[PDB]
Amino acid sequence: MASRILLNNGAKMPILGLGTWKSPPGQVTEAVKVAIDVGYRHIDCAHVYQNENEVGVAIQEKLREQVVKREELFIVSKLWCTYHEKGLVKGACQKTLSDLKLDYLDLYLIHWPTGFKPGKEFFPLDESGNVVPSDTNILDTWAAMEELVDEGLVKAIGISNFNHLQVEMILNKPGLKYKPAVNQIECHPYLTQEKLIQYCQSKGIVVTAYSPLGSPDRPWAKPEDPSLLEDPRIKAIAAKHNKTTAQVLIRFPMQRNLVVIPKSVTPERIAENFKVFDFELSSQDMTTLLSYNRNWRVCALLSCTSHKDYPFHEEF
Ligand SMILES: NC(=O)c1ccc[n+]([C@@H]2O[C@H](COP(=O)([O-])OP(=O)(O)OC[C@H]3O[C@@H](n4cnc5c(N)ncnc54)[C@H](OP(=O)(O)O)[C@@H]3O)[C@@H](O)[C@H]2O)c1
Ligand SMILES: O=C(O)COc1cc(Cl)ccc1C(=O)NCc1c(F)cc(Br)cc1F
Repeated sequence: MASRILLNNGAKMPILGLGTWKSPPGQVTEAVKVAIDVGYRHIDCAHVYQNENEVGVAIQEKLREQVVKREELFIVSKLWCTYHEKGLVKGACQKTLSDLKLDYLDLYLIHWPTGFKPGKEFFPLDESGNVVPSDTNILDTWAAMEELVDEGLVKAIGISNFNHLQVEMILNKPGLKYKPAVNQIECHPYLTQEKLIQYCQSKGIVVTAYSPLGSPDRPWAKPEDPSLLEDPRIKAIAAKHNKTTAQVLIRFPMQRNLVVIPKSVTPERIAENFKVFDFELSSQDMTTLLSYNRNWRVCALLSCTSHKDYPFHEEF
């Protein structure tokens, strides 16, 4: 299987990338350096992760060392919810560019479909704990994203955590100039996403799977939640293939024509997670993994559930 997938902007995107949410700032520079050394060419970032400066130090060092050329890297970031307004989008993108020490992003995503009140706080709340919306909508935010392409700041634009109706709304936007290249969504054997993936793929939108290992370090994990990495059914498939459970979990989305972005700051795991291009899951393995769906989400957030554009009320 090829290492990159063709996007609807004409560029190629590496199907494996390194995630950076929760990567501590004192560890992520080395993590990204190791990743690039062992073959990663795609890094998934976001302003809200609060570590783009440190990710950028690694990228810049590897460019300066001439380990890789800029054209060989595929750097992704995301516009946070408090920057959906017309007059804030460019500055938000530019702050990310400055922190990452780049002159362009390969892909810039609307992080969530919901706009929040601008200000210092990433999650502005009312006194009862509900997020405070902005009156921005996904269509006007999309137009602002299109401007970034036309200014040379980003090579591609896309969306993240958009449900099927929201994707449809973008595709049906009056005067749409650029289609979204990517929809980045949670996807793993407990949240298999057949409906939304099929829809996006049918429209030429590439899907990126986040939390492919079930995000065991998510800060809201409960001791009782289901655990992909410990599921004996998945362990059995891994054992049959002489691979680790994590390697199976990463290979799974790859064979569905998805991009996948496992996170690690552990050098041995960063390397392990990249060693997924030399084995194949059978069709039976794939269908078996799909059968584990239980509609379980890592990423959901009670404080945001009443926002008009919160994505997870719809079935898909
Ligand atoms: N667009 C969005 O809204 C959104 C939401 C969630 C995630 N994302 C992106 O997707 C990335 C991945 O998702 P995620 O961070 O939620 O979780 P994940 O990649 O599913 O899991 C990361 C966890 O798995 C551990 N791990 C990594 N490789 C392992 C291996 N080979 N064996 C055992 N454990 C391993 C990591 O530990 P160590 O790091 O300690 O090794 C970390 O605790 C994020 O970092 C972010 O870039 C985007
Ligand atoms: O959103 C992500 O990329 C990962 O999750 C988070 C990362 C940070 Cl730095 C802070 C918060 C979260 C989180 O709570 N994510 C879930 C979440 C939203 F952040 C925002 C909305 Br809208 C819905 C939702 F489920």
